[PDB]
Amino acid sequence: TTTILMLPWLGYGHLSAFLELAKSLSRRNFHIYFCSTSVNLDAIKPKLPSSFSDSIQFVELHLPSSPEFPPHLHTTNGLPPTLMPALHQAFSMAAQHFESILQTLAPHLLIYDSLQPWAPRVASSLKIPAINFNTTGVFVISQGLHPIHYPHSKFPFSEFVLHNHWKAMYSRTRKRGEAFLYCLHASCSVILINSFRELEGKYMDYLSVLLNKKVVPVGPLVYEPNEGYSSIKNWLDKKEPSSTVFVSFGSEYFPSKEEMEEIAHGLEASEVNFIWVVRFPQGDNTSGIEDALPKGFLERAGERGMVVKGWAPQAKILKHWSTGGFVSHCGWNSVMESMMFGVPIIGVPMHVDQPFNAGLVEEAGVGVEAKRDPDGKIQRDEVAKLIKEVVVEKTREDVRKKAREMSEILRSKGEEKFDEMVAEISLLLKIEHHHH
Ligand SMILES: C[C@@H](CC[C@@H](O[C@@H]1O[C@H](CO[C@@H]2O[C@@H](CO)[C@@H](O)[C@H](O)[C@H]2O)[C@@H](O)[C@H](O)[C@H]1O)C(C)(C)O)[C@@H]1CC[C@@]2(C)[C@@H]3CC=C4[C@@H](CC[C@H](O[C@@H]5O[C@@H](CO)[C@@H](O)[C@H](O)[C@H]5O)C4(C)C)[C@]3(C)[C@@H](O)C[C@]12C
Ligand SMILES: C[C@@H](CC[C@@H](O[C@@H]1O[C@H](CO[C@@H]2O[C@@H](CO)[C@@H](O)[C@H](O)[C@H]2O)[C@@H](O)[C@H](O)[C@H]1O)C(C)(C)O)[C@@H]1CC[C@@]2(C)[C@@H]3CC=C4[C@@H](CC[C@H](O[C@@H]5O[C@@H](CO)[C@@H](O)[C@H](O)[C@H]5O)C4(C)C)[C@]3(C)[C@@H](O)C[C@]12C
Ligand SMILES: O=c1ccn([C@@H]2O[C@H](COP(=O)(O)OP(=O)(O)O)[C@@H](O)[C@H]2O)c(=O)[nH]1
Repeated sequence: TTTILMLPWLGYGHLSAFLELAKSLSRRNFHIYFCSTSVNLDAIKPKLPSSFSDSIQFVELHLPSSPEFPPHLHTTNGLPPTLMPALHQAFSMAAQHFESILQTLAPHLLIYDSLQPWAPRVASSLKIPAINFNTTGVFVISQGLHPIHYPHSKFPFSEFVLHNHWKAMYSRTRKRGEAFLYCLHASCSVILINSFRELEGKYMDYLSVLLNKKVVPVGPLVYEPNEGYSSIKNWLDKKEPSSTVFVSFGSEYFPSKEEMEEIAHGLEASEVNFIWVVRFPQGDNTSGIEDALPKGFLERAGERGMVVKGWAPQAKILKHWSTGGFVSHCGWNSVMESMMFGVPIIGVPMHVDQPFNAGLVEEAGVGVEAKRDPDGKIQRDEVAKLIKEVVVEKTREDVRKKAREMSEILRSKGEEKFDEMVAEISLLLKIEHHHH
């Protein structure tokens, strides 16, 4: 039996994609060692059915710990944004423990995420083949990589233009980009990517050309589940079909009080029904739902609005018939889920790869992006406008139509989605066994 150790990045969204990939390799007669911090393994084990206990084994990775950076903060999930540099640094310092795990378990293959250049380095030193699995899309990577080589040539196939807010943000930055691209470039033989050709095919081909690496799509990797929901469904069941937006900014972003004000006033002016997940970082004692929102906002919204604190059953909400839209930060898993369930996206991207994802959503026609003003600020009138058009007044039915067509395409895919990955792993291991 071929054994695979998988090392995701310490983000819930990355962990989620890695587990869905682990299940698929499970079903193709691979044994999976799933390695992350204990706080991350605690958050992900509930998502793994008991049927995989003999196929998927969780392995603990130790990060350096301090009373001020204790193990329960060894994740991006709810992490204070000012601790994100410490988490990246602590993660790199787990290379020694990672090497000892590889020597103890001696897996035949390492599948590693895009945010740990030390991981392929440790694997090569132990003569273990290592493959990058990139849990996000193609579009960002190629849109970012093209202007470095061809600053005077227009990006092919797209009309997307990056807003000056993110062009300044990503102008330290060089070091993180070089680290990110290294984990793709150093992958052996192929890069596995969490995307599908119906959405990004021509960008996958172009990226393979820019990187001089073979790119293998592993498809949309969407988790589908089988306390919170009961109360929420009772509220949603009283609404009209396709009348309600879900509002979420992911697992590792906390909008500013001023950003929340623009989102809230946009929801108010649109008169839509809404369910809004409001989260606070793990150390915040000073913040609350009423304080975080404009005064009187929820009493003006009345029964049109519901605020969920902490965490919501995102997939179940997106699948409810009353959901007509998704006001989302356009994290990659959120985008894949919304297409899988046929829900139009109202893009409010925030940072990293989200502004690119929003561009791709807009280009694919399965959603619309709320544009920021020239200074990079979210605009309550743009949010209200798009919710009105897409959900309330329904003058943008092309977006619903194309999202539903995309969901039928995705629902039609099966385990053949993983044939190309499995054949490339097979070939790589057969070749590396000869070279010893
Ligand atoms: C800096 C370098 C890796 C950084 C890495 O540096 C490596 O680090 C290793 C050591 O690892 C460290 O040591 C460990 C322990 O030992 C750990 O402790 C620790 O964590 C770990 O960091 C060393 O062994 C390596 O020697 C060293 O390079 C770090 C420091 C992050 O790691 C990164 C990797 C990606 C990269 C390699 C690019 C991607 C691909 C391309 C080139 C441009 C030229 C090519 O593009 C083509 O050409 C164009 C025109 O030219 C187009 O025309 C054409 O379309 C296009 O196709 C092409 C394909 C090569 C890059 C854009 C290039 O710009 C430099 C890039 C960012
Ligand atoms: C293609 C790359 C530009 C390449 C170019 O980078 C630019 O190059 C410019 C000039 O480069 C110099 O000149 C050239 C020619 O002149 C070279 O020849 C020369 O070698 C070089 O020195 C610099 O001016 C710029 O500063 C520099 O950005 C190179 C490297 C080729 O250089 C572009 C730029 C922005 C980028 C780097 C992203 C922004 C930030 C993030 C990553 C995703 C992963 C990371 O986000 C993580 O993921 C989250 C989870 O999703 C969080 O959980 C987690 O916490 C978070 O950390 C993080 C922070 C890295 C990106 C979204 C990544 O998807 C693609 C990236 C678009
Ligand atoms: O209240 C919430 C917020 C997020 N999620 C899940 O957390 C993941 C977020 O991943 P994404 O890539 O969209 O954004 P990230 O949090 O990584 O920035 C998705 O699978 C969501 O379904 C959820 O279930 N409930």
